[PDB]
Amino acid sequence: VQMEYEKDVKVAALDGKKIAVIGYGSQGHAHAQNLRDSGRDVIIGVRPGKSFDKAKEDGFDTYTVAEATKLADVIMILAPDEIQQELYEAEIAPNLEAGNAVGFAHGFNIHFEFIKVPADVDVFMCAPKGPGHLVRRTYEEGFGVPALYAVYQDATGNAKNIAMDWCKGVGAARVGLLETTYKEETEEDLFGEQAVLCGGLTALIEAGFEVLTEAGYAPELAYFEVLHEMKLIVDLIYEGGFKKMRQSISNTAEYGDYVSGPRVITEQVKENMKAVLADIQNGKFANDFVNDYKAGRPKLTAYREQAANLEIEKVGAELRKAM
Amino acid sequence: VQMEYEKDVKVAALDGKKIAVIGYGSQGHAHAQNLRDSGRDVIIGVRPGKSFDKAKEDGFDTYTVAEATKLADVIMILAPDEIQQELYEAEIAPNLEAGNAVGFAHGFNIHFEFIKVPADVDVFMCAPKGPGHLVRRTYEEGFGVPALYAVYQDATGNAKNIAMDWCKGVGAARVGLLETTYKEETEEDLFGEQAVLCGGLTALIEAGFEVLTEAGYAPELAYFEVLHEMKLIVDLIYEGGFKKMRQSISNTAEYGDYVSGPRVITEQVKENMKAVLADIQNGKFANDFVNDYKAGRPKLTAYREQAANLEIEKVGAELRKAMP
Ligand SMILES: NC(=O)c1ccc[n+]([C@@H]2O[C@H](COP(=O)([O-])OP(=O)(O)OC[C@H]3O[C@@H](n4cnc5c(N)ncnc54)[C@H](OP(=O)(O)O)[C@@H]3O)[C@@H](O)[C@H]2O)c1
Ligand SMILES: [Mg+2]
Ligand SMILES: [Mg+2]
Repeated sequence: VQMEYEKDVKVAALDGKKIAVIGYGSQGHAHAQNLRDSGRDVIIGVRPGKSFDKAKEDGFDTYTVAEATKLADVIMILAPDEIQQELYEAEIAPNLEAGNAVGFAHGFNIHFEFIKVPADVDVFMCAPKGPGHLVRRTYEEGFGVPALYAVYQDATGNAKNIAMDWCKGVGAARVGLLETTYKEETEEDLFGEQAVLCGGLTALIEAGFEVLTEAGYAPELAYFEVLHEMKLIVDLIYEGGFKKMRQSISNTAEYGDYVSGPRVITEQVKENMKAVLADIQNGKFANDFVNDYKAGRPKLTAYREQAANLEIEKVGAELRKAM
Repeated sequence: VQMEYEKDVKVAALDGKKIAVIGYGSQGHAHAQNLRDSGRDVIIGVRPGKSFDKAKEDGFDTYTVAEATKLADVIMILAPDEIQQELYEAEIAPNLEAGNAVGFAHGFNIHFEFIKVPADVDVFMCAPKGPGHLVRRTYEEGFGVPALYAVYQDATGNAKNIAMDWCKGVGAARVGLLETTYKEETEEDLFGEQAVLCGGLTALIEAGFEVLTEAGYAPELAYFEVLHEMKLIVDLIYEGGFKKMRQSISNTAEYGDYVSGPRVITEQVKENMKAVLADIQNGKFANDFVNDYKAGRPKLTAYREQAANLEIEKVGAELRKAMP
């Protein structure tokens, strides 16, 4: 795959389209605001009222989801993944017309087929590689967040151009687009956040914190050693890969990196990651997530309360206040 | 342990002291410049070369290491771990006097006793938690970088005040100080970078990249999902802990974090980390590093050439090129 930019957006397919953004949270506010600034005709569809109000104070024509959908040619669904199916069936599906296009910023519901959009309606995706605040902030600074785009079903023959023009309208084409599929986006995105970015990383940090504090080292000092000082390291990797990071740290640190990294992340850990990937591919994780929501979020409830009680989180809150 | 600030620096112990900074790399430069703008009296000692004349052109009275040490009451050694011992024995040790204070910004050589300073000389530490350019820049902007301080041996009774006043001089007390010991600073610093920050992290990213690419997913896309996107995640944790990060990500991502993190980092991984800590505490890692260095860095050489061949590094350099 080769990276694409504004010059690669052959057709301004959002030209003459009424656009409805559904929802107004992390991604919702960012997409709507960026597209508006880009000159697109954008309305908001959302439930009352604390996303509804902010959207109307931000100057948007704000309707119910059903009304916004009925008015629109292009409908981008930016409600939480767990509620998209019920919301789609009740409020969106009845108000679609042939030739419409439905968009997502993550392929979960379409790929796992919790949602099935009619055959005469396009389904596309623009998936920015950052939360909404960054998607918005970078845009405002004349910049952007790179994005993936994909098409799940192309009824009109215009679906790919709609996806790429959406990317352009939100600023992503300023810095780089990569084409993918709904399957690849969904599976790689779930895997990355689970095994490495969020799950893997927080568990790694917490394990390191436990080993130090259980060994008798001060938690305040341990906080810096496994969390606070991570930002400088990851900024280096972001800028110049492992190469730049390892050039920048001391030879003692670099040698420790090479020797101890493989002691910690072993072949068995890689097999653990393969099991995580398997449950993404086979629909188990997806069903577990949706089933937790349907049951009243009991697992998410226990996890959130557990995470609130972590010593590293208590200590870190105190230290970040003291700085 | 409670964080300390400028109000907790009880004695201006560097008052009237002749301060020599050994080394004029980013670290040496930062400490020296900061102390000068804070109103202290600093000279630089370093071998002849680029740094020597940059120091001379920076306005510092610049000498060799031997002569800077001779003139100074307080000698801060800011050179790489691997050259400190040779440099100390040859140039510094024969020029120390009773009542002097020797400083370090990391405890490796003093803790593992590759260097033994005479018992009528103080040994202290100020260890800012950032690289030289950041220590300088933050100070120039009017704040600083937080720091640990410690004392290994106190002959004069002034060693702790010297350490804390040094911290104050380089701007660290503006933002926060934590007292530690040479042993704990050294062991925690080695452990953190080995098990979590550098070793664990790069190995985690690489394993994830391998799992995706071996399963047939595109490497360019995998680069974003295990490496590029980590920066904003860690930025969030830096600013607001796991809590802020998990608020920003989708509920889908957050649930995946809670469920899958423990499947990847298991009890056995924690035991692996305990083994890493053990080799730090028992001197085995320290000896292995020094022995590799004395032997011409053969392990370091093989490791570096292997790292240069990683697919994620080749794909990544190309993508970062494509994203100015
Ligand atoms: N969050 C990220 O960083 C991120 C990154 C990449 C991709 N994505 C994807 O983008 C999509 C949305 O993510 P998100 O973080 O923006 O979710 P979010 O933070 O939970 O935002 C949900 C928004 O939709 C509103 N809402 C709740 N129920 C609604 C309903 N029936 N009808 C209309 N609006 C409703 C919410 O208003 P209330 O507050 O009043 O409930 C809120 O404003 C997901 O598919 C996600 O995978 C997210
Ligand atoms: Mg992800
Ligand atoms: Mg995601």
